[PDB]
Amino acid sequence: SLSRPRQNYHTESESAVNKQINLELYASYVYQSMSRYFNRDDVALKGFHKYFKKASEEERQHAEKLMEYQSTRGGRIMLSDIKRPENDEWGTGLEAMETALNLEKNVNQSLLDLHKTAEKHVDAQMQDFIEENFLREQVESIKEISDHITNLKRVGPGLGEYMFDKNLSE
Amino acid sequence: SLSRPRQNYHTESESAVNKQINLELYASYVYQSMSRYFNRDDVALKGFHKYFKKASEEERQHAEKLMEYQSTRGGRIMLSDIKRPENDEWGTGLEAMETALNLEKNVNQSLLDLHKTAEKHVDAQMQDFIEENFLREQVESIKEISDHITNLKRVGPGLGEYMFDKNLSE
Amino acid sequence: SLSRPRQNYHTESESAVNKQINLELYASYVYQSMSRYFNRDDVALKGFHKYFKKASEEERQHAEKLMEYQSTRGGRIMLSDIKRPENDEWGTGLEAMETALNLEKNVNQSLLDLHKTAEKHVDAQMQDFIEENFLREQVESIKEISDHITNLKRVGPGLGEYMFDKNLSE
Amino acid sequence: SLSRPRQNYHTESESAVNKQINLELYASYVYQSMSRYFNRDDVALKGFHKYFKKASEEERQHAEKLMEYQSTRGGRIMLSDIKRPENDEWGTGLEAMETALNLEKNVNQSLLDLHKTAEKHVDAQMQDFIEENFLREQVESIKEISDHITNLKRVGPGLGEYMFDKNLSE
Amino acid sequence: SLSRPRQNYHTESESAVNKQINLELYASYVYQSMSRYFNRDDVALKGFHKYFKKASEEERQHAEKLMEYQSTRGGRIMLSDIKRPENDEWGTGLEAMETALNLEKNVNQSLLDLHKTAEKHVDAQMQDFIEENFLREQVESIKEISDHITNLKRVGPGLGEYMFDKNLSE
Amino acid sequence: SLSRPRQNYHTESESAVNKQINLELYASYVYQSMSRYFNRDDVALKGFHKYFKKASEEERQHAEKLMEYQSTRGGRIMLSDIKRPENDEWGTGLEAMETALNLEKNVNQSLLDLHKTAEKHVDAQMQDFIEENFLREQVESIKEISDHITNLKRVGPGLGEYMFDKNLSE
Ligand SMILES: [Fe+2]
Ligand SMILES: [Fe+2]
Ligand SMILES: [Fe+2]
Ligand SMILES: [Fe+2]
Ligand SMILES: [Fe+2]
Ligand SMILES: [Fe+2]
Ligand SMILES: [Fe+2]
Ligand SMILES: [Fe+2]
Ligand SMILES: [Fe+2]
Ligand SMILES: [Fe+2]
Ligand SMILES: [Fe+2]
Ligand SMILES: [Fe+2]
Ligand SMILES: [Fe+2]
Ligand SMILES: [Fe+3]
Repeated sequence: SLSRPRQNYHTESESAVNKQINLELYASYVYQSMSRYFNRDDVALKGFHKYFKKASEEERQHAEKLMEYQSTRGGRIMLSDIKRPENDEWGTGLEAMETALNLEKNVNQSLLDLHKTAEKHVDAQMQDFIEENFLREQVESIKEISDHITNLKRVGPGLGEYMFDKNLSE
Repeated sequence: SLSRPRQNYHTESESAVNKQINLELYASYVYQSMSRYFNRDDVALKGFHKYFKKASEEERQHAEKLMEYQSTRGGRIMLSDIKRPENDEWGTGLEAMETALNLEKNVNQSLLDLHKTAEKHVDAQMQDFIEENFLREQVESIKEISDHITNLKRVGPGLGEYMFDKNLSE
Repeated sequence: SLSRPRQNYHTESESAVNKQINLELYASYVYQSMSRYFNRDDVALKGFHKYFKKASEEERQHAEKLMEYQSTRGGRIMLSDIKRPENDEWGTGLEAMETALNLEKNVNQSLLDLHKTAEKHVDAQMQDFIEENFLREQVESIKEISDHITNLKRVGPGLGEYMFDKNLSE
Repeated sequence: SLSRPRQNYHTESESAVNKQINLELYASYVYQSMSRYFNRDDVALKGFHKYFKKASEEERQHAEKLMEYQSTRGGRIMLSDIKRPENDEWGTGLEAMETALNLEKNVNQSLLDLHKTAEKHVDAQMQDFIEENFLREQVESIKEISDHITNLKRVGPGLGEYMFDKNLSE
Repeated sequence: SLSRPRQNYHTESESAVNKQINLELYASYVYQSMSRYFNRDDVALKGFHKYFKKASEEERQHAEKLMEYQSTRGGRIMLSDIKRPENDEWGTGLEAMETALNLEKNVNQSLLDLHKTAEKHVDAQMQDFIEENFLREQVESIKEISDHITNLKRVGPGLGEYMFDKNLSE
Repeated sequence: SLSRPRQNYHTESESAVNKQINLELYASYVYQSMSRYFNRDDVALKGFHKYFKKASEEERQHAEKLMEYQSTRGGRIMLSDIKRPENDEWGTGLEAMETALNLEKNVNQSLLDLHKTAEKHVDAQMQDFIEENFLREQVESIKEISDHITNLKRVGPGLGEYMFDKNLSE
């Protein structure tokens, strides 16, 4: 028996949503780790700390939006282990911004694949859901982090990193 | 000669819009009937009365939005009889929620087919109009009614129906 | 056996109430059709659009008042198909006001026959219900539409129609 | 050697965005010219002046939205000459509204071709961006101008044109 | 060499803080799973949904306070995989409250062991941190959950569960 | 036959006003290009972006002031192609400020020549119009840009540029 709300919602879409939930939880964990590292006494960049805290929270919210969507469509949420980040440490502000862009792009390609899944299965509603709730945000973020990387190179290490961080804080 | 505004609007889309206008007006009528049945002295469930009143109003508003859209694109509205509902009476609260779910699913499949019409004819604007104004709402409604059916089964007949109805009223 | 509330409510009155419900819903549909027609790109009279929208809504409200009354008295609402209007278009502002007057008079005569049903069966409460909630409004409406027809004749086609329509909008 | 933000953004799309930019800047210039013309001492229709001023501004805003989008995706803005309009004058209010409708339709077809480009390259983000920022507005404009042309024909020359112009002014 | 802030902070304390961070993240994930389960269409208990949402947020907050504390003392945060919960599905309200109590007791025993660690290494500040920020909250939660279980047993299944859930929603 | 308002308005002045309209439009387009260049991901100087956006808008406004003036005097606006800027990309902040100064001085010379036209033809009203609405502003912009170039040299590349851009933003 299909679940009562189930209508035009393929099993491959359902599976793919579960995968995407894990990815976003993972991304939130990476950002968490990045955030806490910048508040170490021997790193001490509170603007990077704050920027990656926000990132972490946003990723977790996106995972939760996917959880809700799964149940709304009549799919069943299947959770997996949230793997630990690749690194304990994250280097300079610039390095960590480069790390963040790579993660964002990874998550973006996963979202575009999830969109392609929905399209294949003629799931118009799921297409819209993804476009509105995920895709726009992702291209804004990629643009912003890329701007930050240009500026971190432009200011250089030492005082430059310190002044960039202050302006991240605001 | 086409109408002045007409641009990228197929006759099949135009026709399908008129069929959907009828469908939504029909659905409004069915909810009208349900609504008033629940205010009978020998039924007397004001929460269900209110819930199906709102449903009826919302289905008329969607028919009207489709009427407006037809003329905006340069289509011509063609109206047909609004058929009377299948029943005069609607049973218990649970029965009526099951009837509601079937109607919402039927309306949703028609919307999905209207979207496929728009897509076949490469009517991007129409696909967007349908996704934003119809498809989102329909999946919310399907989920809500499914929740209600679970809770009506969980409370049982009698006092349980009465208490659920109070909660619908708020 | 009779319904629990029922007292001094004849079967003929109950039947006639059902017929009146259909009539008013039909009237609402005619005014819906008129209203939309006036927002076509090749008609484009927003004052007439608004006027007939209001009319449509009012008719539906009166149908709904009769639905409620039927159940208040212990009668049973019996719905029928809502027939499609006799036309798809509606001509000039003047033509459509003439159409409206004929519809209002037809609905008035039905109301008056419904009152006579109530009087025949010595249903004083029904008579009072009909006078207060329907008859007064109908005389006012018939007068107003008559006034509009004199003015539409007085202004003439073209600019005059346009300026009448602006005043309808207000 | 792709730009840092670049992800799922075809060169075809990039170049089509540049062409659209030019087209909207052109359209803004046509509307500028029209707007000015209607404030000539020998034309003197301030409501048409204002209507085409607004249109000019909106077209420029949409060119600028496309400029911002190009850079957001990692594309590079390439500007071309903004060609001067086909005419120095613009005739009557009615003639100018006919001109405006032809311009809007032509901009709309370009937008629809831009959407087809995006679709062909499986650019889901781009599809959405065009739907929500461009396509909706364009169908509304086309309908409005079409309504204005009906009314300008209804009112006729002379006093009729003067009264329509007032109403445009508000 | 030790980190700059390091003073009176044992490696065993540092290690045990990392273990506790993992445990609280794990507990937050179990509560996440429970919370979403309760909003399934075929479960539909919004009060349990909300209760476990709040539980999940609080657990995450307590993990984050441990992260901050690790870095404040000069320790180094070490993250591990956050294991998926034991179940995908969580039964009745009553079953899930029993599950929650067993989780809270396990988290409390770990906190008490963490306090023993701090005491063995004569870390007065740590003891005070644990008492104030963790231990009080835990005994309250354990009391509250225990009260809920008594009440869930007292109301029984069906309507009783529904009414308890309303009261949780408040 | 002259236009009705025409008085003391030489054809050479009318011509020269059309040329100045084009110049200002061209200057607005140059600044628009400069503006959008500084928001590229690989340039990322939002203060410079803002500064040249304002410049672009101001130039447009001054073109439109000339447009209005032409029609006020009874002249006839004649539009020409707005040529595309000399460059696609505009170098560092300092380079672009040097570009801006040269543009400003070119536009100021044009204004001075337009004043000389008006003076030759004993057009006292025009001389004033130019002095008040154009000449004052242009010596302000020339002085401010000159100050900015001194400070861009003072601060140097890298962090200095970054900090000057922040101050531009404010
Ligand atoms: Fe995300
Ligand atoms: Fe993100
Ligand atoms: Fe609907
Ligand atoms: Fe609905
Ligand atoms: Fe009526
Ligand atoms: Fe009426
Ligand atoms: Fe446009
Ligand atoms: Fe969309
Ligand atoms: Fe437009
Ligand atoms: Fe905890
Ligand atoms: Fe807790
Ligand atoms: Fe200027
Ligand atoms: Fe200037
Ligand atoms: Fe009376």
